[PDB]
This record gives sequence, C-alpha cells and structure tokens, in this order.
Amino acid sequence: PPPMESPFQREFDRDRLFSVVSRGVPEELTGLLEYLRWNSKYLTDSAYTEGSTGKTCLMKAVLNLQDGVNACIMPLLQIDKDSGNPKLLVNAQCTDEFYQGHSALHIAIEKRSLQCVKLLVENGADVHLRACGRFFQKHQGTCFYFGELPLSLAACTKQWDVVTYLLENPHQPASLEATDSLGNTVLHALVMIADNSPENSALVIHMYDGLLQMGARLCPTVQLEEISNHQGLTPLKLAAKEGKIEIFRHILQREFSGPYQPLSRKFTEWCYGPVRVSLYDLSSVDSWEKNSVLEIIAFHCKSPNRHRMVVLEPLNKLLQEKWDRLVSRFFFNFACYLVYMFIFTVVAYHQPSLFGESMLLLGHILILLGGIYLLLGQLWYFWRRRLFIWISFMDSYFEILFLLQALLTVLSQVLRFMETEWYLPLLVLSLVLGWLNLLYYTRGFQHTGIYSVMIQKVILRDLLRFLLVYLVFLFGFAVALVSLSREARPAPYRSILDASLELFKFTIGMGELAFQEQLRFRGVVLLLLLAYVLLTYVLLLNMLIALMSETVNHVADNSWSIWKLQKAISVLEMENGYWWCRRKKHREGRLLKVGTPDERWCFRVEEVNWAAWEKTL
Amino acid sequence: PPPMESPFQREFDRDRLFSVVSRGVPEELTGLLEYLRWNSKYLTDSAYTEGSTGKTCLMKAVLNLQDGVNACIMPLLQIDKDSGNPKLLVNAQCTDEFYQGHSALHIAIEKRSLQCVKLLVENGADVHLRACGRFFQKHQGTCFYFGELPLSLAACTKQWDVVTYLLENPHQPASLEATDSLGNTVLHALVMIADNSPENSALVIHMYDGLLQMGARLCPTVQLEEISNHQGLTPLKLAAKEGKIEIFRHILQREFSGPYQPLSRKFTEWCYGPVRVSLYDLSSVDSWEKNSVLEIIAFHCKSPNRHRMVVLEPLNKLLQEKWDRLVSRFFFNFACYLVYMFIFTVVAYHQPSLFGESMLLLGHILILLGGIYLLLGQLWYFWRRRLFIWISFMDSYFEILFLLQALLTVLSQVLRFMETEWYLPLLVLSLVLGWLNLLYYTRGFQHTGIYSVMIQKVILRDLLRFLLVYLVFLFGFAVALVSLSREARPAPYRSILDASLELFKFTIGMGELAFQEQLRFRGVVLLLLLAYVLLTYVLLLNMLIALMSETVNHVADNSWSIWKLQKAISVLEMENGYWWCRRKKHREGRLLKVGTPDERWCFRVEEVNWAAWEKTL
Ligand SMILES: C=C(C)[C@@H]1CCC(C)=C[C@H]1c1c(O)cc(CCCCC)cc1O
Ligand SMILES: C=C(C)[C@@H]1CCC(C)=C[C@H]1c1c(O)cc(CCCCC)cc1O
Repeated sequence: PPPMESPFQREFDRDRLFSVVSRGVPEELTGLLEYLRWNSKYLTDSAYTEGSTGKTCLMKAVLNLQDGVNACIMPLLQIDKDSGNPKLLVNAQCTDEFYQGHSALHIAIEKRSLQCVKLLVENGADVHLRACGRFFQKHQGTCFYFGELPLSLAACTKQWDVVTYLLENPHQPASLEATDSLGNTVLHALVMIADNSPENSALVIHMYDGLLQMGARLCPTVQLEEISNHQGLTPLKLAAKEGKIEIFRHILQREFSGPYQPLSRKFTEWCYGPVRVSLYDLSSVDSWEKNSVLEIIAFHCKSPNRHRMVVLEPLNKLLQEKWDRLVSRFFFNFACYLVYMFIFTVVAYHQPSLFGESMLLLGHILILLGGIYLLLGQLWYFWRRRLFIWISFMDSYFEILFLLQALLTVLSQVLRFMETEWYLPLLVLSLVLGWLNLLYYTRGFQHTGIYSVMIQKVILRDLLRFLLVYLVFLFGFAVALVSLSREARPAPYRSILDASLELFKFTIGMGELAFQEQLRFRGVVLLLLLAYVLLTYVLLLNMLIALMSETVNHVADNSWSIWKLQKAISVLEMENGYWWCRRKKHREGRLLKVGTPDERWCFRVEEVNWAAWEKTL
Repeated sequence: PPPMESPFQREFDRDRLFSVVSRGVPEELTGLLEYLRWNSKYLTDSAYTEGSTGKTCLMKAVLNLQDGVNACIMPLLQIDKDSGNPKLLVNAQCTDEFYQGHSALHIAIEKRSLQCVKLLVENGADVHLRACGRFFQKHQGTCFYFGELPLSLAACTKQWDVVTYLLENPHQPASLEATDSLGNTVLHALVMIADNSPENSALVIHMYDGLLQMGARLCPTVQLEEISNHQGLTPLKLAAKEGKIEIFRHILQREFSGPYQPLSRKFTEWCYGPVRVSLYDLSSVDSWEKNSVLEIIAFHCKSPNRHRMVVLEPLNKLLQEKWDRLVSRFFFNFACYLVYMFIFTVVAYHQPSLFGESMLLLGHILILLGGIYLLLGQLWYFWRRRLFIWISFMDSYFEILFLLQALLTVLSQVLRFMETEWYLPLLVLSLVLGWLNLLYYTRGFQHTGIYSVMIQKVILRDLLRFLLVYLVFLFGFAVALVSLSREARPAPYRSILDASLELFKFTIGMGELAFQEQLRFRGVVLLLLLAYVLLTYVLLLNMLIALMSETVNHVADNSWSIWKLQKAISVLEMENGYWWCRRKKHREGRLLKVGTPDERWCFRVEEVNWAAWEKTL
C-alpha cells in the first residue's frame, strides 16, 4: 500500500505547492491563485493530487503540522473559496482502495490538534464523511477500524474536547446517532476498537460512559444503546458477539446516581448490612426475544473468553433459575435416552444369526423410530444454526456425534431391511457411539460435570500431531520389518498389517521381541526392533513431558466457567422445546416502573458479600 | 421474598402517609392525627401496614433517611403517644415468615445513624426484640444472621458508639448477657458472623475484645464467656464447632495487661532471653470434662480448617503430652491386633477341606472371640457418636472398616457353625480387610504416619468419576465385541464377562489384540479394539494429567497438621478406655491462684523462639 505521509519518499505545479505547503509559509503561496485562473483549473484536479490515491495539497497541509499548528490551512480555504469551483475541497476524499474516503478532517482529528479541526469546521467542512477504505476495515493486517466517521475517530483516540466540540459546535453538529457503511454507530465503534487489556478497557469504558451522558444531554428522546447495525446488533450484543468482555461487563451492570439515573441497568433495590439486592435490566439479555445476548454468547460468539461471560451477574442468576426450571426436563431427556440405549443394547446382544422373534422385531422397529427421531431432531438443530456451523462445532462436539449415531442406526436398519449382511458392523458402531454419547448428559450433575469438563485437558490437535509422528515411525519400521523378514535362512511380520500390529503392541505393553532364528537377518531385525522400542519410548516420554509442561503451569481453573457455559448452551437449546412441541418461553423478571413512563423488565438478584460490606464500612 | 424497601416498587390513607413519610416533611403530616380519632383507628392496624409483612409507616421512616437524618420520626412518636392505643409502635414487628420480628430499632441501627436510634430509645423503644425471621437465620441463601438482637446488630456491624450507647443509656440498658431464640448471646453471634478472611477476623477480634472489656466494666460478677446456648456451647466451643479458626485462635491465647488481666488465658510465667514460659487456661479445653473443645474439634466440627486447630498452642502441647502418656497403650492395642491377625492368617492358611484339628478349633474360637470383641467395641464407638454419624465417617474411615471386618468374621464363624460352604469367601474377605486395617495403626510412628496421610492425595470422588467414565467405555465396547464376535466366518469374546475381562486387561498391560481369522468381521473387531485402546489411552492420560495438575499447585503441606489431627482423634478415642474398662482421666494441668479468689486449672508451655526474641530486642 502507498504511504499516506512519508518524510523523504517521493510519491504552481504539484511538487512546488506540495513543498511550500509542507513547510507552510503563508506568504510564499502568493502567486498560486492567479495561476488557477488562467488555465481554469482547481485544487482538487487529478494533476494536483497524488493520482493513485487522490491525496490533495490540504491533506499534506494537515499531515505536516508544526507542533499541531499550521499557518497555511486557512490560506488554502481562501483559495478554494475564491477558486471558482462549485464543489469544495474539505469534503474531497481519496480514491485508492486502501484509503477510500479518508478526508482531511480525519487527519486534523488524528493529529490531536483542536486548532486545525476548529479552523476546518468553522470554515465549512463536513463531519459525516465516511472513511471506508481497506485500511479502515477490521480483521486485516495493518488496519485501523475506528468507525469510519470523524466523531468516532475523535472518540476512539481519547480526544475529549474534540468530541464535545464536534457535538457542540454552532456550524455543523455531528450526529451522535449516525452510522458508517457497515451500520455501526459510535458506541458500536467503541466496542469494535476495544481489547481485553485493562487500560484499554478503562479507556473504552470512560469514553462510553461520557458519550452516553452527552447523548442524554444532546439527544434525550432517542436512545443510543437501542440502535442496531446492518447485522442487527446493539452495542451490548456487539460486545457479546465479538468477545470483548470488560466493556460487556461494564454495560451489563451499570449504576449511575442522580440525573443520569435513567441510563443505568443495575438499580439497587435495597441493602441490609452485607446483603444487597439489585434490579438488573433484561433489555434483550434473556432468551425471550429472538436474538439476544444469551443466544449470541452461546451460539454466535467465537472467542476464548466466551465462557467467562456466563460467570458474571445477572447472567449467573438468570441461567441458574432457568436451569432450576428445566433440570426436570433435562433428566427426563436423559431417562428417555437411557431407555433408548437399553433397547439398543438388548436388541444388539440378543441378535440372531445371519414370541421372542416378534419381541425382537418390536425392539427393531422401536430402534428405527428412536433413530429417525434423533436424526430429525439433530437436523432441525443444525438447520436452526445454519448461519454458524463452525460455532455449533467448535465447542458442542456432541451434536455432531448424536447426528452421526442416529444416521448410522437409521442406515443400519435400512441395511437390515435390504437383506445385507453388512448391517451388523453399522449397528455395533451405532451402539458404541450411543454409549459414548451417554456421557453428554453428565453436565446436569455438579461434580461429575465439573470433572467431565476437567478431563479434557489434552488438546485434540496435540493428540493428532503426536499421531502423525507416531504413524510415520510405525509405518517406516513396518515396511522395514516386512522387507527384512521376507526371507528365511509361524513367520512373523509377513504383511505390513501384521507388522503394524506387532509394532503397535509395544505401546500397550504386550510387544514381543526375540532372537528369532527362523529369519536370516535375525540380528538386524532384533537391532531394528530395539531401535523402534528406544525411539518410541523417547517419543511417548517427550509427549508426556511436553504435554504436562503445557498443562501444569498454575493457569486459572476454567472448569466452573466452562461447566456453566455448557449448562447455558443446554438450557438455551432446551428452551425452544423439541422439534414438534415448540414451547413458549417465560418472560423472566417483573415489569417495574423505573424513573421516567419507562417501565423495564427487571430481574432482581439478592447477593451477599462480606468482603464488600466491610470495605464500605 | 418481598423486599423491605424498594425505591420504585409498589407494595391519611396508606399510600398518602407512606409517601409523605418517605419524603419526611414534619408539617405535611398535620391532618393525619384527627383522622385517627374519628374512626377509632391506630397506626399499627393491618390496613395501615403492608399486609403481608406488617411493615408499619415508621419502619418506612427509618428506612428512608435523608443522610441518616429524618425530621419526621419524633412526629410519629407524638402521634402514637397521643393516639389512644394501649400498645406502642416501636415495639411492633413484622409478621411475615421472612422478616419475622424485624422491628424498627433494627433498621435504625442498621442504617448506622446514632441520631435515630438515640431518638428511638430516648423515647421508649425496646432493646431486646428478637428479629427471628428466615432472613435472620444462618446457612440459607440471601440471609443475614446477626444474633437476632439490636445490641448484636450494633456489634456485628462495627458501630462502636451505638454499642456503648445501648449499654450505657439511662433509659433502657441492653442486657449484655441476653439471648436470641436460638440461645446465642452476643459473643456467640460474633462467632457465628465470623469468616476466615483476615480483615473480617480482625473486625470480629476487635469487637470481641472491646465487648469483653465492657462486660468487665458493666457486669463484673457474671462471666460472659461461660454462658451457653441451647446446644450447650460457650463461644470458644462455638468457634471450635463451626470452624472459625482465627477468632478461636484469638480466644485460646489471650493476654491482657493491667485491670483486664483477669480476663486473659495466656498468663506469662517467665521469660529468659529466647525462652518464654506461658500458663494457658484449660477452662473446658481438655478432655476431662464431658463436652469440651478437644472433643468438639475432633468429633463435632465439620470444616476443612479443622486440622489446623490442633496445630496451635496450648492444644499442641496438650495433645503431645497426652500422646506421650498413651503411646504405650496405642502400641499395646497394635500388638493385640497383630496377634489377632496372626491367628486369623494361620487359621485361614491351614484351613481343612470341605491334635492339629483341636488346635485349629482353638484358633477358630479365638477368632470368634476376637471378632465379637471388635464388633462390640465398634458398636459402642458408633453409639457414643450417635449424634454425628457423618463426622465419624468424613475423616475416620477406619472405624467403618473395623466394624465391617468384625461383622464379617462373626458372620463367617456362624456360617461355619451352620455347615454352609459359603463361609470361606467371608473368612477370606475378613482376612483381607484385617490386613488392610493393619494400616490404621501407622499413625503412631512419625515418619510413616506422615507418609500415610501424604499417600492420600487422589480424591475418592476423583477416582469414582473416572470409574464411571471408564465403566461406560468398557461396557459399550464389551457388548460391541460380543455382538460382533457372535458369528464365525477357543472363541474370544463369547460372553460379556469374558469380553469385559479381555478389555480390562489392556489397562494392566496384558491385553492381546490380533487379526483373528476365526471371526467373520475380523477387520471390524480389530479396528474396534484399536479404537478402544486409543480411547482408553487418552482417558487414562487425561486422568493422570488433570489429577497431577490438581495436586501439584504449590499448595501448603497439610500432612503434619492432618497427622496431628489423626493422633488427636486417636488419643481422644483412647482416653475413654475400652468398652469394659472405662478409665478415669487426668485433670491435665496444675491449679493456680491467679488474680481475683479465681483459681484456674492452668497448663504451662515452655517455648523458645529465636525469631520472636530478636524482634522484641
Ligand atoms: C529403554 C531404555 C534403554 C531407556 C528407558 C527409559 C528412557 C526414556 C530412556 C530409554 C533410552 C531410549 O529410549 C533411547 C536412548 C538413545 C536415543 C535413541 C535416539 C538417538 C537411550 C535411552 O536410555
Ligand atoms: C497409541 C497411540 C497411537 C498414542 C499413544 C500415546 C498418546 C496418549 C496418544 C495415543 C493416541 C490416542 O490414544 C488417540 C488418538 C486419536 C484420538 C481418538 C479420539 C478421537 C491419537 C493418538 O496419538
């Protein structure tokens, strides 16, 4: 990409004007103006910009600032005012793919100079110009997405007085409910620029609260937190989706006092010594609405801090009371699945060769009904999550296996109907997958669920890479053993499968090595087996030590948070009912008149904290 | 539960009075008083309270305070004084199950306002009213147990001047030796509200010492630390029972100087450079009394800090000299049990088929006598601990096994008397349990006892959850292997027991997998065995890594403290003698005249500390 400003890199005439404005002498510009009258030219023509981007001369003026001061910018406004052009200069943007839309007010705000932005919009510059280049889009290397607006650029770079001036100027008041070409307003942009660093979280929380208060002062009828982008997300939902937790935590529990009391969510109902009763707001933070923060946290967000967002209140108490409401249906589902797997096990064990036969036919048609029921249920589940199939796959890996087992038992039943003798491996693989999928329902109990999310420390990629190295080793020594044991002076290592088995048996502790005098090269085969044993012993040892050093590092125990996330995913998948009885969901919380006719569907938590009471003591 | 105060939630007329007292304007109340004369009503009637709880208007007055000040509370006292009622208002309580007994003095003290509580009890309010609701009982969610008294509420919320005023007012002096409806006095309540946080421990120690000194000043004849609740526990015993260690540690070793010298327990006998000789008090801190702190720490408390309470003095030296007195009886018991197990082993090994026979009959009747002796001893032990059978089971898990082995050998002897050929598995299981219970007596030696309490890192629940997952795996693949090996083209995996064995043998390193050409689906059975081996290898690896990461975290070594707790449990179970020779216990310590005619059964420790002497240097 071309650089915007470059102190020694080459990109009136063009170079003469660019050098005299890079210095910025206001009298040495004299002699330019009449030169524009003879040729009927303007300052925004393609011969007077950098023809690739379109970076005009005033953009170089606001780029090169003498300590934030430039004496030549208002000369350029006088020249463009009396240059005969219908169109302006300050509204003119670049045209390259990389800096598409990047005006000069963006540079005047970026350089943190109140004087130049004041002298720009006091002399008729636009404040809504969208800098929409690829440099200004997120999730790309060398990028800066600030929200594609001058007010969002002033907000995302901490410049307080430029925000208050841009909202409180008599020339052009910037729309606090404006948008970019992505749909994002300025609070969306503060959410997008946030990280999980503590100081950046403090900066974005500071600018968010201050901008929300100025929205109360300036535009009190509209509500800024209820505006959605082109994906239909409020800034709370955008903070839940893109994984920024600390601004999400700050928005979720927010208490203000006095005139800014209406734009709080954590109203305090009462207190009594150490007990404190708060009334949180469930404005789109519950599963009653279609697209809300619970469904976005569970099924839409792709981030590793996603399991920490169900820890914090009111989401803890909301998910806890939803789970207390639905734990009877969870264990009813588990009992139905246990009955189905008992039918599967008794049908498979008592299977005939290739009254009792009638009862087994009853069992077989019950298996086909249960299989087509689970198959339609899992297909409906994957159709509901059709937008994000990689977010139904990254964590909840049992919804793949329930589908796979149901598909395999339906296919095995139609292979039994179609006479084929290859149905019994499919029915057995279905039975194995069903008894394995029985361990999905261990979430509902506290301690075994905590252990079942604790028993997955060893990373699946960390296993597959070891399987790659071990299969290289086993295959190399397998072809080696068969091609050395091809000749003689039963026969071991006769085929590559039998030698692969006899080399794999060293890993399970059943491997036999001997000085087999049937072979001709018995010393070389014994030395090669010894080399295989030593190499795979070093291999398994290095895997054990490196995996233990990756795990045992005093890292924070996640198992309570991931267990609460798994129960949250389960209760949100369960609240829609089945695929035939689509039930109606409780509007959780009581509707309370709070402040001003603003009635909110509030949900009270009643929490005690002896440490917090004794420090407010 | 209904909220007590709620700033925007709806629960003269009732609403008019409630709003005008929530503001609190004293002149705008005028016009209420005559309205009570015409209808012959009062202020405490059910139409003038919240009819569910009974929250009167003055409770709303003391709830809504203008910075701890309310100008309307004494107007309400004038109205109730001249309202013609026989009964009062300030004594009137709520009547809901949740806030049962919660008067208005409790709110006046809770809001930390000396003015409102002064204007209450200077105008005739009770100070002994028991707030006994379910909100005010402990061990429940959203609860605050402060002791169900106004003085206990002032003490448990750090308010120093309200305590000194409530004890030192000329209107109604609060009884420092009062009680709730549970038996607890105020020092009991300070024990109940304590935690193991350091700052809360400092707060409860500060209020405890100050309240004890004011008990010396106000009520010097009675002793506040000798008052027991309805379970019969002093506050030292309540601190030992409910597990609060730091207030227990502070009460146990307490030194004061000067006029508060009589209410100390750690009197200093002498010092000589680094050696320091102290005279601790054994007022109910020894096993001579029936119910004391040693028997409560060992056999009554249910807490994980229970093993740290035998570390600290004088309990360390007391248990050490008791163990030096009783270690000969401990190893006499161990030698008797070793003789009994040698008789059991020689009788079992030389058992006949289904002089020497007479000697074996002598051995059999010796086994029956030893078995009925151990059975009666363990039944007497479980009858003595009949109140807390879960505290004879949570730590001391050998008293279950001694009972089980004695019961099994008595049952095996009566099955040999009753001719039955099923006696020999019971006698063998008794012999196994007896040789296993021989490892109980390893407590008496220092280093092997420290190792035997060190060799129990792996949690029993952490094993049982792995056993659940592994049994799911083994059962699924067992029915899979038998139903695939049902057909052919000896026979392996013929039954589910034999396949369960041949799959369990992979875990001990003896499992055989081969390309068994007797079977028809030999490739599917080999692939299924390979899948079982890989899955259980990942399973055992995840158990090992997760269990090692749970254990190896630089946690503090408990093994000395739990070894001292095990020796304490042993010496307290041994000091009662056997179930036939119930011996008399030494009153440990010397009776010394200390201060004023207050003779205490003191026990001196003689401890050196080079670090403590050099900082007092
Ligand atoms: C079974 C042996 C002899 C031990 C057993 C335990 C451990 C992990 C070390 C084994 C061992 C190797 O497994 C391999 C070598 C030589 C490395 C070969 C690669 C150049 C030495 C070596 O002591
Ligand atoms: C014996 C093998 C091949 C190694 C030996 C040591 C370690 C713990 C890893 C084993 C192993 C699995 O035990 C399982 C897989 C695949 C996971 C199956 C579940 C999808 C790969 C994988 O390298």
